Amino acid sequence: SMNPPPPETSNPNKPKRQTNQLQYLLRVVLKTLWKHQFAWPFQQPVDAVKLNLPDYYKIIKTPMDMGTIKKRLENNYYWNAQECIQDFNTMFTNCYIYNKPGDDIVLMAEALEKLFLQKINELPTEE
Ligand SMILES: Cn1cc(-c2cc(S(C)(=O)=O)ccc2OCC2CC2)c2ccccc2c1=O
Repeated sequence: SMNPPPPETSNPNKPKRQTNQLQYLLRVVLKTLWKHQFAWPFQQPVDAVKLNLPDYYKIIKTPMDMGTIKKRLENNYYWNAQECIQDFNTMFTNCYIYNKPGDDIVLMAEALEKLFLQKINELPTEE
């Protein structure tokens, strides 16, 4: 029923980099998905109390959302692009796991994931 603490966005002992691929993930990938008309359900951690989803965190044990990804990118939380790409994929997969096929939220995730895949296909080579 209750909400868990959110995923971490700050860890001073975690080594960090600012690479051109990570810059692309913020400037192109995150920005493109964030401005999309279907972004709103994914811009913050799922609030299972407000949405009356008492079983959400019984089912979803690796929660992820673009609000967290945005903070991670802006705070240079990552070492490499694969870490961030994994966070996006976790977000999409959680939606498909928890929800039923054809639900509005699933159609929304699918539209964002299509754009995500298009942008990742053009991920620049590491400088
Ligand atoms: C990822 N995700 C996100 C939402 C969700 C979360 C929030 S909020 C600010 O409270 O966090 C607000 C709206 C939301 O959905 C709206 C779309 C369905 C029209 C959601 C809601 C019900 C069931 C599953 C999910 C889910 O799987």
